[PDB]
Amino acid sequence: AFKPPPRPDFGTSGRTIKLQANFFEMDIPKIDIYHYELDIKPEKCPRRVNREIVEHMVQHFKTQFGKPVFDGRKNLYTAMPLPIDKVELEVTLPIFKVSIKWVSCVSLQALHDALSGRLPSVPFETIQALDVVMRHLPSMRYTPVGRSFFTASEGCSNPLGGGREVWFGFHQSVRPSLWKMMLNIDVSATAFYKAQPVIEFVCEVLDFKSIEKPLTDSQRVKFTKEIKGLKVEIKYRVCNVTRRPASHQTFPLCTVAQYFKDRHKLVLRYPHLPCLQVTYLPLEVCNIVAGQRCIKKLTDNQTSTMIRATARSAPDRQEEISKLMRSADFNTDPYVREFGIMVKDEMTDVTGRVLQPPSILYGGRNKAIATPVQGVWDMRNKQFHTGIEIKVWAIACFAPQRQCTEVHLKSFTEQLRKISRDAGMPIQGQPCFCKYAQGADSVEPMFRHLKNTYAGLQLVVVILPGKTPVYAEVKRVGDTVLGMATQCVQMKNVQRTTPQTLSNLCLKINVKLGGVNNILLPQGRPPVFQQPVIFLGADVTHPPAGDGKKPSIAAVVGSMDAHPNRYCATVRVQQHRQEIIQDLAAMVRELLIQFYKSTRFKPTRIIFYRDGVSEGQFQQVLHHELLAIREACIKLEKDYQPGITFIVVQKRHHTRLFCTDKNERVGKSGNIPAGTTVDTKITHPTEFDFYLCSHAGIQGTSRPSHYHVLWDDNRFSSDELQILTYQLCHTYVRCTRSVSIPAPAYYAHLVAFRARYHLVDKEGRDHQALAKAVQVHQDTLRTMYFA
RNA sequence: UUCACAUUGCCCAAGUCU
RNA sequence: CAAUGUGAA
Ligand SMILES: N[C@@H](Cc1c[nH]c2ccccc12)C(=O)O
Ligand SMILES: N[C@@H](Cc1c[nH]c2ccccc12)C(=O)O
Ligand SMILES: N[C@@H](Cc1c[nH]c2ccccc12)C(=O)O
Ligand SMILES: [Mg+2]
Ligand SMILES: [Mg+2]
Ligand SMILES: [Mg+2]
Repeated sequence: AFKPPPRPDFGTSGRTIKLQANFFEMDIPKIDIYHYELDIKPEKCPRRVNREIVEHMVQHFKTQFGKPVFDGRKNLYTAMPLPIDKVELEVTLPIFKVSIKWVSCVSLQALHDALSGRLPSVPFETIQALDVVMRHLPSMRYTPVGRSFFTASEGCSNPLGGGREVWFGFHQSVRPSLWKMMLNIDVSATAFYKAQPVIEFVCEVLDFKSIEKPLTDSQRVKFTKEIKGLKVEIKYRVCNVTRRPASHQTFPLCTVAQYFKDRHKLVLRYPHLPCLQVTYLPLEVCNIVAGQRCIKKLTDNQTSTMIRATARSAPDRQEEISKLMRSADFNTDPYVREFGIMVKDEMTDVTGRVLQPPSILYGGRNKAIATPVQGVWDMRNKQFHTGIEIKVWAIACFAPQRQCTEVHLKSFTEQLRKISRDAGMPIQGQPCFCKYAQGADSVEPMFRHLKNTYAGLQLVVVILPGKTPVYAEVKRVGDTVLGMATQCVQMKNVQRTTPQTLSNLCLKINVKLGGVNNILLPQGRPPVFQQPVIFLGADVTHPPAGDGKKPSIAAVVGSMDAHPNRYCATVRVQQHRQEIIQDLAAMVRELLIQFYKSTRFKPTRIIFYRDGVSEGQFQQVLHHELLAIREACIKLEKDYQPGITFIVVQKRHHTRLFCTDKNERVGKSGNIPAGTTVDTKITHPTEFDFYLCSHAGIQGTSRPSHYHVLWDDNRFSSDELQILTYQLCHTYVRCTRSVSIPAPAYYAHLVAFRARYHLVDKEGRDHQALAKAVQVHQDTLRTMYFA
């Protein structure tokens, strides 16, 4: 329950495809490098201040440092050793003591062996050392954000308004591979505050043209909410905006305007404006400090502008990474060549395989088979594998009568019954109930009435005028209070129906009512399906940036048949920003019990797809969650020990894959085709991992999902696990498309997001309250309410 | 709240000194 | 899932 298994073999399925990856080969010298520890007092100074201190120090004590790199905290590295036995030094800032002592030697050669087959595991300390080398210069030249670097783009202004603009940048990371050390580079963009005078900032915030008396309370509060917490220089952080203008704002030995008239001989041009409190500064003498990322949520218009800047087709992104690398010229970096490192300026060539899609089996009389082409099929001339007969249903229209008329509802109804009959999900008649209502208050009594009145009620269709709190209320009552199936539809999709939208709607409705839309062609499935097997999907979703006390939400779903198609869900609230699923053992236990009730089999194998865990968390997560899965098995039955396969799925990494031949580019966005698999060259030197781009990239540059096997009792071959994973991407019921992650992992997301809706404005006694809020009704417990 | 893909928001990372 | 885009039988 600890060390990840070795790669068993390499995959062989699928035709080959030439690819380019945004990985750049590194040539590392075979020398010892030297690690030193650095203590600085005081030790709360920002990482950038620490970097500053060291670099002025290094160029000070040259002849006592005969080009060291620094990680901004405690670690310093040199290519050739120092004369230095601990030493304590003295430096001066634009009054620091720096402790510099030798701790160890880092051999890059040892890393060379780990990249070879000689060493089983890559020595992390070597990788970190290389990362610090590659990060030293851009950490002082640019503005660091995570593993990325941002700067104002020379020659261009990309304003967002409101005092904000777009900074362009890039992600940078160092990683081992089957081939060589690789520099992973991707381009990015993010919102920064303009380094403008506060006066101009005021005008952009308050939508002023020039500069238009003292400020309205509404003007003062808006400007206060925009600048509070930001840094300004004439270096201060703004904590408040005064209520009084500089004319009258007073401080004990006496106004602000008079102090500046007297001491600095400065007569304020706009004394009618309030002061920033940081002790008060007039707006006129203050600039917004450059390089402050905008943490706050962007406006709708700012988002739109941002999208129209970070939106690039695959070839466009490919070209921009390449142009960045050729302009970056990593090989002229003084610290890089100091350590004898050479970075290749061209993308690494990789050979991928394009896996064949499974056939999708439908039902009805014809029992049609659909063949995915480039990640997409459709349901024309096809019926559900198991279609639901809808006898008793109701409509609740919360949209206004004037806009969503009885004629609209009638026309929507007839169109839906037509599409649903074609799909093999016959809606046998008119609804038994159809009424208008308004506001969240009407939801609960209306649904109780429906439940008490109409025996065998199967569904409530709910018409919503658009974004409204009524939706959350409908799901609260439907999912957790009364246990009733609901399907919501936006008014505009009732007013104007299309075959495609109605058809997609029927996919969800059939599923919600217990139907089977389609199944993988049974004979086309990998050998693992010969024995009872349960597929688990797990995810944790964390609160937005800046949030302080909202819980994280853990969701786990499990397959309930052999197709696999039907899933049951479990969900939990847990500690703020904790990734480890705390109550997993209980969740899996529930799923195993439900599996046995549905199939009358005990799983001989458990396949666990775990979404969103980064490399630095692998061992911690695996340790708790693998043991949790075992615990669930143990407490169920004596010596019940099914084989566990633990797979981490990452969609949000920085690996991009491009077609080498423009002949292979698919569609407008020019992405790699669905099914493209990579398990050589750029993947892990010893462990079992692969990229699988399972979906059609219709938009921008596709994110190829990465799969990392942390544990495998079942000893999968590369081929079977890759094919299995790909096939599970075709089992997602909400669309006739191969999706970007396997359906169980995707369902886990939907469950987590539904719980978040159950918690809107509700997030010991605290925990029990929130836990109760996400607990679904007994009747809902065994349904796909999350669809 | 028809749906997928894409950008960001999510663990690690990053960030915090008159 | 929220904001914003591009798309679909
Ligand atoms: N029903 C199958 C058993 C089976 C195979 N694979 C499964 C996966 C899940 C559940 C059951 C199964 C049989 O007896 O032939
Ligand atoms: N404990 C289950 C039955 C069961 C025993 N061993 C199992 C292994 C897997 C799934 C279910 C089981 C019950 O209460 O009915
Ligand atoms: N099969 C493993 C142990 C194991 C796998 N799955 C389990 C589930 C529960 C308990 C133990 C296990 C072994 O060789 O020992
Ligand atoms: Mg997650
Ligand atoms: Mg942390
Ligand atoms: Mg959206």
